[PDB]
Amino acid sequence: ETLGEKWKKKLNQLSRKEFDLYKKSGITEVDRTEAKEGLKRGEITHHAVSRGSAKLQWFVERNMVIPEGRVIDLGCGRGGWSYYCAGLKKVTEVRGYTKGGPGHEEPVPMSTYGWNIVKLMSGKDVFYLPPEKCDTLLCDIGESSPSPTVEESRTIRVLKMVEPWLKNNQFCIKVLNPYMPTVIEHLERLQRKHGGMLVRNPLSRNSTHEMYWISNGTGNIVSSVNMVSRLLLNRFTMTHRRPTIEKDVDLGAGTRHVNAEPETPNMDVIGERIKRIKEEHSSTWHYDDENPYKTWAYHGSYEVKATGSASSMINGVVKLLTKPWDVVPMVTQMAMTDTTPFGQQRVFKEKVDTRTPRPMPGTRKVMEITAEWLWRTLGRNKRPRLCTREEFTKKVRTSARAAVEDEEFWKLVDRERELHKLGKCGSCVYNMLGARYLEFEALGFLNEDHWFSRENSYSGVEGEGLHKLGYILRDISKIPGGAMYADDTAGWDTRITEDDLHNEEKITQQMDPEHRQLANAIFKLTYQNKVVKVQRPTPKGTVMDIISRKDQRGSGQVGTYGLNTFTNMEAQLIRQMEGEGVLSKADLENPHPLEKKITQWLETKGVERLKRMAISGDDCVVKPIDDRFANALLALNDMGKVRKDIPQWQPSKGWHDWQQVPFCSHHFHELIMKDGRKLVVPCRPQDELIGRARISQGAGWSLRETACLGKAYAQMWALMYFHRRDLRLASNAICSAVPVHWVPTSRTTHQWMTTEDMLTVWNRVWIEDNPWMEDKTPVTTWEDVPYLGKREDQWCGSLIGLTSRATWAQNILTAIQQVRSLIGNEEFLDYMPSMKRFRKEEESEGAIW
Ligand SMILES: Nc1ncnc2c1ncn2[C@@H]1O[C@H](CSCC[C@H](N)C(=O)O)[C@@H](O)[C@H]1O
Ligand SMILES: [Zn+2]
Ligand SMILES: [Zn+2]
Repeated sequence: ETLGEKWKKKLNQLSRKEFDLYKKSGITEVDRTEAKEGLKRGEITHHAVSRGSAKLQWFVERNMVIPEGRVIDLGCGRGGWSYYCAGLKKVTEVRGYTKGGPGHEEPVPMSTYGWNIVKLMSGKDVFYLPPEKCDTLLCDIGESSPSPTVEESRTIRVLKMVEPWLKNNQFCIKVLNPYMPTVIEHLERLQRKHGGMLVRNPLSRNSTHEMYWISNGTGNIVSSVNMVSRLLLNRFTMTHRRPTIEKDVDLGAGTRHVNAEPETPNMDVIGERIKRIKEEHSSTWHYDDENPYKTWAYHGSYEVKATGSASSMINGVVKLLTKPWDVVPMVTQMAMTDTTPFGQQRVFKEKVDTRTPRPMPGTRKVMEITAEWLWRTLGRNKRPRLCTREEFTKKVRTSARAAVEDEEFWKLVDRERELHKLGKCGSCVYNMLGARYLEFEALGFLNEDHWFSRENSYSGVEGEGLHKLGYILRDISKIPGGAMYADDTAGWDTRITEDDLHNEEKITQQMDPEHRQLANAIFKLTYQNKVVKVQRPTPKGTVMDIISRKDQRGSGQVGTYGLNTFTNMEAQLIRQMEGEGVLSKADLENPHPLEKKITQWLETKGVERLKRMAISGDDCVVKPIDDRFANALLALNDMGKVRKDIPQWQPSKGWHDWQQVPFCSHHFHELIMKDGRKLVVPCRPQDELIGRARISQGAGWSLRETACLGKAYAQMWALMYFHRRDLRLASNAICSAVPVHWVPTSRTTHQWMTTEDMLTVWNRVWIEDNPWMEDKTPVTTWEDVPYLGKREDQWCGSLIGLTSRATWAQNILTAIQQVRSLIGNEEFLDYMPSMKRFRKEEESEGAIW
């Protein structure tokens, strides 16, 4: 009797209760909550039809199987494997086959990225199908059964059927019952003939002993099978082991054309940079032929060491205080950020590795026209200038702070600067410093002189602040016209065309020859051409790939916020023209459109249209003259700026209430104080704020560093989200647990980064320095500081009314004392009497006994 047979007997003895717990015991699975809800509501993009997609992902990213050419998916079912293979590089065609009908899953039509090459066919029994020419053979067919003898026959029948399909090509077939003796005989027979290796997938549940025969690998079958049996028999002991949860795969959307997909880069610009990297790492420099890069130019690779973590460090301070939110899924999801080399490749493929189609000649014309009009308007007063070393140093001080004191660092800059003056680049490489200074030296004037301030840009909101954004949107709502629209763009930086960059290049026309020659270098050598390093796992280890592309946008740049704000202002303007009827479908296709009607529209109506918008980076809020703006989608899509989570040809939905308008990941409320005065406060789903608070940027932070981080978020809540009952209570709880004298430190210098009394700060922010507050009468206590409506608060994710929150908020005194005990004998202060409940529980309970 084999080892596998002993496992089956134990599996059958388990009750239905014991079976369900052991099934997902210690395994790995993906969060299908958002996916299943989406498919239920009829969402056709970004989603995977089943868990098979991520199940097949585990093999590909480890190079166990590399799907090439025609891909045949025997037993596609829902089509989990097919839609995933569609988004792969070396795949040219995907064909699916499933029996379907009653009792069997039917193929689910999707519009994910690469759907156009996917061909799913129902009513196909693979056992009666003659083999076809394919460079990749996939099979996930196998039905489990309590009797191992039954699984034995079902496994062998599949093996005999998938055999003629394998002709020195990539493959990945599912083996239902690998532990049966007669099955192994066939496996060993097929191993000597087609090679490969049998591998167990961690995403497979413990209820099945299924293993997958991959093409790329080697090893002993008999040993590997028994190791799986020993594992499943070992997991019988420990059952309550929580399954490792991972993020599901984003299959994106849109059609895929393999012919016009690859990248044709320029070399004489970036070649010097590549050469220096190659010579530095000439020890292990090589060219990986199986690179997954599609729309990016692959140059080479070299061996490195692993960098990054699968999970993020949890701020223990706030976690001990936000106990009721330990059961909330949304809060947990925000700490599941994967930064491992495996994750870097997963993130790259799903969002970074895409190509935006070249805009129509007519559209390219209007974009150029509006750009020159916009730059001339932005520079009506301010003149472009060169930033200084003194400015750079001052902002750095307010390691990295030690690198500026090193004189050798500044001389390296000069050597790189003179190259830029010669139209050459050598050391400017982006990662997933000296280059950043050179950009600041040229384009830093946009932020320092505040080019995108509302006083100068009419639409921009740079330097205003979060607490003033709400008042801005309220003023916009007063402007007559249609509803307020606010569409978010899916991956803005990945949708910047080459035409968009050339329009941003026109700013150099207002610069001095010595400034212009340096600025054009930054645009041409660092923006319109760039080299990025990115980690990638290989069967030999971790390597660093060198890629390049001549468009899109670098996330970590100096002019990231600026240029995105500029182009977005341009993008929304064109859409209004389409809405008003200025630009027609013919005009966008016409390479020679009359600029008379466009210029006249900009010279006359152009100013007011800018006053109807509030734009910050990719986020934008537009209140057009009418609701024709909603159906204006021809130009917005042709520019490559496709909206997120919505069909490309579906009219946008606007709001006539400014309180429901989303902007900068926030909505705003207008509440009424006890004195009758009105305030406009920022707001967002409560699970997000707590989710951000329970994470800690970086790892290996001491208790003090985590406590100082906690106090920062705490005072942030007390200043911005005071209107929330749960957050204000948590804020005072943290401040009570965190030592008073300890200075809050984190990656900021906002208005909550001080040691002053927050009450006095609140009066300075919302009363003193508030231009929308005519009555400067100060507020003497937090009890006069208004909350949201209980109905309003609960809808925003509050937990008020629940037993868990009720138990917490009243037993908060214990958790605070617990934190204080861990810190030690230091000086604290009770922030709980700041609110009414504990103040009445101190004037009563205190005076009684
Ligand atoms: N004889 C047969 N011929 C073709 N398909 C069959 C078959 N017997 C079963 N199937 C199909 O095989 C599929 C196995 S489940 C497929 C899951 C797939 N990998 C995904 O990720 O969606 C079932 O959907 C079943 O309908
Ligand atoms: Zn350079
Ligand atoms: Zn709200």
